[PDB]
Amino acid sequence: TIFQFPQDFMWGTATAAYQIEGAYQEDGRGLSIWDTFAHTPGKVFNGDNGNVACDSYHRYEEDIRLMKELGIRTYRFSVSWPRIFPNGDGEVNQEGLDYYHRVVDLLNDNGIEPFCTLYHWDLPQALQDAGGWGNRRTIQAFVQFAETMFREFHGKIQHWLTFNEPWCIAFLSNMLGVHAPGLTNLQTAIDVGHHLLVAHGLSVRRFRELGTSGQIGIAPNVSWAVPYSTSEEDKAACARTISLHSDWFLQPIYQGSYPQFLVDWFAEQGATVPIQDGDMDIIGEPIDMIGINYYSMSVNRFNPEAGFLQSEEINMGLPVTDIGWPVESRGLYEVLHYLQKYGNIDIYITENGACINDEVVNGKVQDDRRISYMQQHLVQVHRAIHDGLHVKGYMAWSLLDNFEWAEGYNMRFGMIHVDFRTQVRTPKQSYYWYRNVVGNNWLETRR
Amino acid sequence: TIFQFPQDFMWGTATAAYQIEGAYQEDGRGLSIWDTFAHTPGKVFNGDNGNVACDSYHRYEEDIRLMKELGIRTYRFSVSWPRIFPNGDGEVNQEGLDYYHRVVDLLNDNGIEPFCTLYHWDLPQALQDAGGWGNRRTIQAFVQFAETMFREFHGKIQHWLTFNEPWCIAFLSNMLGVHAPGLTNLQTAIDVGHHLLVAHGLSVRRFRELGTSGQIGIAPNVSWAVPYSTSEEDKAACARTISLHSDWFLQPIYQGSYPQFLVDWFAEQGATVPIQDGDMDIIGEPIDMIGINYYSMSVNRFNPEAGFLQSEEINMGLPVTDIGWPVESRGLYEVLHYLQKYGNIDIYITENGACINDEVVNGKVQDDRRISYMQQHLVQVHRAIHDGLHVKGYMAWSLLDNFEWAEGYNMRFGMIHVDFRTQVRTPKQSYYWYRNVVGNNWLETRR
Amino acid sequence: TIFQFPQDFMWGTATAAYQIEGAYQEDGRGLSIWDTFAHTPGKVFNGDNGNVACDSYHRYEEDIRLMKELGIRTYRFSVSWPRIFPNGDGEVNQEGLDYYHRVVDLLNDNGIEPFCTLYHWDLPQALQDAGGWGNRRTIQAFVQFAETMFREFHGKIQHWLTFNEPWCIAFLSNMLGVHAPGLTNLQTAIDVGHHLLVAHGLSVRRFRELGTSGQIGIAPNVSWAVPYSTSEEDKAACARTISLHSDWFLQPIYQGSYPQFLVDWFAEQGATVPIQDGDMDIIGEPIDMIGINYYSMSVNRFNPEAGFLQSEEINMGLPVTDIGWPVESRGLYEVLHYLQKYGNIDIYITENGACINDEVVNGKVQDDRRISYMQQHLVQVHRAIHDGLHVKGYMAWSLLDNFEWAEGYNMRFGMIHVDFRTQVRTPKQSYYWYRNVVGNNWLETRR
Amino acid sequence: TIFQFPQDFMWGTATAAYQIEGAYQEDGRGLSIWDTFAHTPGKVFNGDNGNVACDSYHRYEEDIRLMKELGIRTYRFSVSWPRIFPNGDGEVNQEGLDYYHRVVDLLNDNGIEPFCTLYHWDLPQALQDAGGWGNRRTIQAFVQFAETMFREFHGKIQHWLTFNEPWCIAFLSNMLGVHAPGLTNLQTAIDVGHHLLVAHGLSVRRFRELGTSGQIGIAPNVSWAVPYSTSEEDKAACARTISLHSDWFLQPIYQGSYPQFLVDWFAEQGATVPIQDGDMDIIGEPIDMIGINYYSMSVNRFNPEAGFLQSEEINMGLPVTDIGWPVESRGLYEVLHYLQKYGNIDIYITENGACINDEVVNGKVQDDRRISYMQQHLVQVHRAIHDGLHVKGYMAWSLLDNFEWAEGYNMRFGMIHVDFRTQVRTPKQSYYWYRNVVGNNWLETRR
Ligand SMILES: O=[N+]([O-])c1ccc(O[C@@H]2O[C@H](CO)[C@@H](O)[C@H](O)[C@H]2F)c([N+](=O)[O-])c1
Ligand SMILES: O=[N+]([O-])c1ccc(O[C@@H]2O[C@H](CO)[C@@H](O)[C@H](O)[C@H]2F)c([N+](=O)[O-])c1
Ligand SMILES: O=[N+]([O-])c1ccc(O[C@@H]2O[C@H](CO)[C@@H](O)[C@H](O)[C@H]2F)c([N+](=O)[O-])c1
Ligand SMILES: O=[N+]([O-])c1ccc(O[C@@H]2O[C@H](CO)[C@@H](O)[C@H](O)[C@H]2F)c([N+](=O)[O-])c1
Ligand SMILES: *[C@H]1O[C@H](CO)[C@@H](O)[C@H](O)[C@H]1F
Ligand SMILES: *[C@H]1O[C@H](CO)[C@@H](O)[C@H](O)[C@H]1F
Ligand SMILES: *[C@H]1O[C@H](CO)[C@@H](O)[C@H](O)[C@H]1F
Ligand SMILES: *[C@H]1O[C@H](CO)[C@@H](O)[C@H](O)[C@H]1F
Repeated sequence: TIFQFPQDFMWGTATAAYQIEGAYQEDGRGLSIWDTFAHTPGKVFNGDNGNVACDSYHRYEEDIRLMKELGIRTYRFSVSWPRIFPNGDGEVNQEGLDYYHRVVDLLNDNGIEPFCTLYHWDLPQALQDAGGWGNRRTIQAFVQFAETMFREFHGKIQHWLTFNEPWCIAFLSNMLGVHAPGLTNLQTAIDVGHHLLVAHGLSVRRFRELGTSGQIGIAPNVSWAVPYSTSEEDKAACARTISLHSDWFLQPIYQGSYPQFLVDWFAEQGATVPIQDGDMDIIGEPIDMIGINYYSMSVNRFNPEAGFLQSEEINMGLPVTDIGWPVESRGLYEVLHYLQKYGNIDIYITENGACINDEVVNGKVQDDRRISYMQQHLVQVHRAIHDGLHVKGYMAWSLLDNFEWAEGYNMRFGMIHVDFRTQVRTPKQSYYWYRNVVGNNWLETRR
Repeated sequence: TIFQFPQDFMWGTATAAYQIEGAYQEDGRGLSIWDTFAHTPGKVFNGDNGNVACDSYHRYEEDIRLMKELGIRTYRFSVSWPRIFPNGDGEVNQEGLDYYHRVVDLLNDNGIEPFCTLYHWDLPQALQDAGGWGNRRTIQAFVQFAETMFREFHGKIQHWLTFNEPWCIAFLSNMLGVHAPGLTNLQTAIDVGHHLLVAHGLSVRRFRELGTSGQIGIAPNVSWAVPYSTSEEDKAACARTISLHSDWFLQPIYQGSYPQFLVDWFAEQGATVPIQDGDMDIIGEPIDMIGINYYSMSVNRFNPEAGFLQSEEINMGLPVTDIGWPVESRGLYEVLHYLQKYGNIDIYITENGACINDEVVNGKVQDDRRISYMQQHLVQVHRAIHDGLHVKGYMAWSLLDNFEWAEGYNMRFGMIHVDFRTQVRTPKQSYYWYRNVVGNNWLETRR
Repeated sequence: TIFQFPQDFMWGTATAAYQIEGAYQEDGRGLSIWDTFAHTPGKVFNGDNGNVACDSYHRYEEDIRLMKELGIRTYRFSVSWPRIFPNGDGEVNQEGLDYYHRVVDLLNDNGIEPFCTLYHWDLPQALQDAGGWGNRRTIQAFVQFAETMFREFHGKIQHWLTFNEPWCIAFLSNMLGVHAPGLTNLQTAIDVGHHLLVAHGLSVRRFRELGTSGQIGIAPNVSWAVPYSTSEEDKAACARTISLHSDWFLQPIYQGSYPQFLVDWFAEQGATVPIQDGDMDIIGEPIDMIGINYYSMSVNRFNPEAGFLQSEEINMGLPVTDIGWPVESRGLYEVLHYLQKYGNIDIYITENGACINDEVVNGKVQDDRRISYMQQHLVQVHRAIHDGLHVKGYMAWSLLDNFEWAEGYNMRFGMIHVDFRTQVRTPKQSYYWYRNVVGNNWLETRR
Repeated sequence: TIFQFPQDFMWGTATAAYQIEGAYQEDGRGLSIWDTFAHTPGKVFNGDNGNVACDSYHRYEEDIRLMKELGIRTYRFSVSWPRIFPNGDGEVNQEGLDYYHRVVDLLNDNGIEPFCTLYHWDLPQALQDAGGWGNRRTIQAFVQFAETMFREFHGKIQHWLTFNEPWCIAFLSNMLGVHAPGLTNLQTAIDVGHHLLVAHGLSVRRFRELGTSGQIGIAPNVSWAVPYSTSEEDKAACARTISLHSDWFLQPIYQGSYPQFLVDWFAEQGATVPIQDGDMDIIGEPIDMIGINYYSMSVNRFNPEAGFLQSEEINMGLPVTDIGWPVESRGLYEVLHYLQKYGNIDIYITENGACINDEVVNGKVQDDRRISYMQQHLVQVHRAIHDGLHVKGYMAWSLLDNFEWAEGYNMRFGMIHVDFRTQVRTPKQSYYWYRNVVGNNWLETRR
């Protein structure tokens, strides 16, 4: 079947600062909560860390030349907060800003639109020492960081994202303790979540006041769960799983309130959102679009012992990627329609890809399973567009294999293989497949 | 996850006469429309035919010993009509009956409940020469065939199925011309479909009048399609695809009428159901259960040029089995719930399996993909049962690799590999996996 | 180096009833706590169970012919209690006794001395329903079981073992809940341990009173731990680890009391040994020898959170077998000397071997790692003998690959490979290596 | 398990001049006893010699860049005596000194602390012609060589070692005749041993008098043997084996006398230490630390025919490296504690590694066995430190595969593979494993 995409559909790739840059102590860069987390025994597989990574701090010219020959139109990357404000102290580090100027100018020189993610989990450790995100003072610090970026890169960046995956920053990091700072306290996670939102709203307001060019939004990772049974409890368990990922952040932004159920659910566990007068009005600041990050879908059932959401995921026996996630692309189509509850808003698939660990053999990386995964999901994207939904673009998660957080370098997601012993780049077969798709602007599934 | 099945869940395997028996001219067996079809150049891949097949006419003792060590509780097989009535002439062939007596006695001797399919596509050619199924006289002939079986095997067979997949017998065979007798005429397909139903109702009535022991039903192959778009036309295209497979045969049986839409749809193409007074009352004869045959699910859209149903199947990019069918087990769960429109009737999964062509290597057949397929579908079965649906059993399509109709022996579906050069049987890894599942009565999915 | 063994050193192999026999419902056999445990979802890997196993209930003639060509002088096997007393009810099952008569007569016919283990974990479920081992009534039942065996096989069996690994029966099964009946209660484990001892003493007394021919003892699995540091706490942690395995059962038998430390240790956790007047005198019944079961050694340190013994095992980085146990043969030499605290008693290495999962390739099983493991341990045995210690024999754990309890059939320990799909036996290379060693009565290590 | 090392633990790598340098006749270098020994038929496997070797005389910049990216903090190398004093004649060769200036400056430029071994077996042949080490005149010559180095590299080298493995220089070379000069005379070996000690003491005294910066010590290869039996004779055999390697050199240095037993032992064979007035006082010169070289451990027994020490090593069947040495890391922990008899002195593991001959395949050297070996020994190092012992650093024996003395290039010990046909360097997998360990400063053992 032939799937033809819109004339101005935006094709791209994505990365994150700490996962590819390296040079963690270079040019005055301060430490982030992830440097600390990764340097702690038992937090990251094999003791891997973001020192060096893909050394993209030095090899960005090569990476850009590679994405250029891919035919891509945009590149999503994030800004290392501690490279700009080593202590989130207000004392700017020009060397840090200069790095992004080099990357951005080279991007614009190659006709590639920068898609800037301001916050991709690397909160300066100095700020964490005072409570990081748990402390409202951090809100003011982010706004200064954001404003600095808006003033410095005005006209050079037309697409901005305040936060990448609030659910991970708040709950995965402060409730489940899997990501930095690795805490396990419901109240703290809720505090972090609320403060991210306020910080987001204020940043958007400054963006507007400053007259910065471009559009600005936020990029939540979206979840999707379907009930194992037709029971009301299973249905409720799925509602919680889905809502905590998107609705808990999007309802405040689009409708001015936290999902009541869940608020009640958390109250039962003794937790309450630290809402202060004016907060909700701030969070309700209008945004131009949102980024959606999708990887998988699940079948859940109510289970009193299954985590703080009492929602158990059933292993349905579907094949999984090398990181253990089942592939079921329909979830992307289902959640895109679900999200229409906020209106037919502009949506970019900022994140989508698969962990496939195939290595270089005979000079190539035969990652057929990655091609298969991307094909299936791009079909759902076309399907959504065909339903009249405003899905504006797609960004393959990761141009390069990189530091996959707590998994270390063991889990590869790139379309370009990186041998971390030499830093040599080897485009995978998925890279050439993707180059053809973006170049033609249409896709074909064949037996 | 652990999936525990009901105490009396019935585990089994299935085959069909023409696909495994062989000895096509032995002991007075007459020719069937499939012998004719297969002996015709261009009808079956490579010119393969049912002569010999798995030679189960002679090797049934071995097959039964193999299903016995599998721990199975029932065996679904079909009766070769032309072995009983070489010409559907009324002149019984005792040698034919004796074969099934040997098979059935051996089954009962091994504590394996026979699950008898009366009609599995092998209509005697003599009857086809007069119009086969298109001629109402064939209705009377089937009833005699059926009655003969009820009288001869009373008490030895407690589970009976009149027809296996009416949609294939009628439409696939008489409209699409893919299966014997290979015709391409809408009206003839509709005539065949209607006559099968009348023949089914009369057989059930005789079953009741004779006081034959056991339960009796019919086994349609069920289809499931989901709309590509949210459009009303795509929705209608899916309704036609789904209904023609099940509803067109089940609504008459359970509710006394053909689905009105479709009737109108066919009328537009100039075709009408040849309904005679009393027909619908006959077809409405009460049945004890139904067999459901499921293999795949599809995503469709309306397309004026896509066949007589104008329903186009979209290639979503999902991986497929070796015969080309996508695996998406949710379809089984969806259609089981769909079927509740007829009430919470007793349902047996009479057919489910996958074409996986792995051969014997190092003494074994590592058919992991078949195990994966079966695991996924058994989960949906447990899921349906958990929803309170009366799914009573499951029969893995084919104990043995066999004659896969128009595909010939090229497409293997067995849990037991058969080398057609020697007739040697080699249990596949799926066989040992299945033996463990049925033996334990529960299933476990693991990463 | 050449290691020459004593003229009358006894070479053998070992198995256990539930792990090899199969025919779990045949000839009136009752259910054991292990049938129940294995038939419970989540208790044994893959849902494996002892139904069938190595089908040694039917294939013992072949197994014996194979051990015969091995040149072995004894065969250690266990008696299925529920085959003799289906309900531990007192109602003897002659068919059960007849099975062991066939095995024993064939052994004696082949010049192979039976080495009978009375209790190898298969307590009749009927007895467990009343408290099994936790109920003193079980003590009386075992004595009847034991007495029945002494009377029935007098003169045919000259070597008897009451219990195999009391530590597993009590603590692993009732405190850690890893083995049947899978309980997690300190007090219950201590009760079981004490009752096994009383049952052991009474059985030995009856053995003496009846004048049964042969020698009788008990076979504990011995542990060995060395301190990570020179600290007194690490030293204490190792003392607990070592003593609970052997001393907690041997001190009562040889010296008339439970190790005081440990008694105090358990008292701190609120547990006390249910000692009744006369118990200790009973347990102190004189025995002829003991069987020692050894597999591995460990380096431990004190850790308040490391189990009920607060003894943490350090992963020193040594290579491990396929079941995960490090190989360090010196432990056998160290514990044999440690055990001299009870005098220079007759000791048989009733258990020693390694989990090596090599399969049949090119008609053979190249299990070099098993040969390496056995060579290393036989050297320590020679070493102990050379020190004047009375180590009388050695029995390779398992003639055959079998049901490895909670690991199922996944973990192979045999010197003879068993394909569970066919029950075909294939002697591994270790088998031929062992045949040469036992035949020559000496061993040689070479570079 | 996680093993975290001290904040200032010193990680490094080690090599030796004659084993890596090459350019044996370049820039006025004189011949050493090893050039002579290697150029003699039958002395070194395949007639291999140190001409060329790793050509590190020319390729040191590359080697240093490679150790730099390893994250190492020190580099142990030795000085070719004949490059400095071609004839040990007193006539300095500035070109020789300039080479080490280039190496040392590059090391300091890269933040790598030089760890200088003055004597690593390459005695100038001119000196051997007069008796080499057997002639006291050689003592004066070494002191001049040493002094020259102290004066020339003052402030550039803060870590010095006078002699590397006195046992090899004396006994292996002059009694067993395995290493240059290849003599077999007990008295001569004892003379060499004593003269090395005097030369060592005088060098240390000059070091002190000159005010040279840094610390100075000696690096003996330590042996460890455990008795096969509990007999007093086996115990004595092990004492001799252990003491001749370390105590015979360390007791004189730390306590002012040769181990009395052994002195008596050698007297029985007619040999006496040529001690002159003042010698012992000289040898007793205080040192700052010692280097310990460890590779293996053994189990020995007394045997009148087993060499001049009548100590036979038993082949216990443990797996060995490719050069034939068993791996048993506990020996390192045992000897470190044994050495405390001299007080809790500063100890550096100057040598530790394994001969693993894996070659380059698919662009890499999968030397997993080397990683396994290093992991096991680093654990014992952490273990010793945890016991309060002052183990200050660890140096992996050999950055590069090199000339392994009498074994030639056949036995590879490097973490970096060197193809001697091209001199191409290929970092082995152990290199990347080590880079991660040193970088993190902690180690983790995993199943
Ligand atoms: O420059 N300033 O003086 C300044 C002060 C507070 C600012 O912001 C304020 O910060 C507080 C924490 O310190 C939060 O509690 C308030 O919600 C936030 F509006 C900002 N800003 O966000 O642009 C700027
Ligand atoms: O034995 N008989 O005389 C006899 C006759 C017609 C019989 O059946 C009749 O057959 C006709 C075709 O010949 C159909 O049109 C009728 O619908 C059917 F009732 C049956 N029967 O089905 O049991 C038996
Ligand atoms: O045959 N009998 O009447 C009989 C009774 C109690 C017997 O044994 C007794 O059993 C009690 C539990 O019922 C335990 O509490 C006693 O410790 C035990 F001596 C025995 N015996 O062990 O030989 C035999
Ligand atoms: O420069 N010198 O005249 C000189 C002389 C003898 C020296 O050293 C002397 O050498 C003798 C052999 O020739 C040895 O027997 C003595 O033990 C040693 F002290 C030294 N020195 O070691 O520094 C220097
Ligand atoms: C989107 O998910 C991927 C996969 O876990 C992460 O690597 C990114 O950081 C996240 F934003
Ligand atoms: C069920 O479907 C299978 C696969 O096409 C066929 O072989 C059977 O005959 C049918 F009843
Ligand atoms: C000795 O240990 C082995 C290995 O776990 C078990 O299979 C035996 O039953 C036990 F007695
Ligand atoms: C330490 O031992 C290694 C291995 O034999 C040698 O290559 C070194 O020269 C020695 F110092």
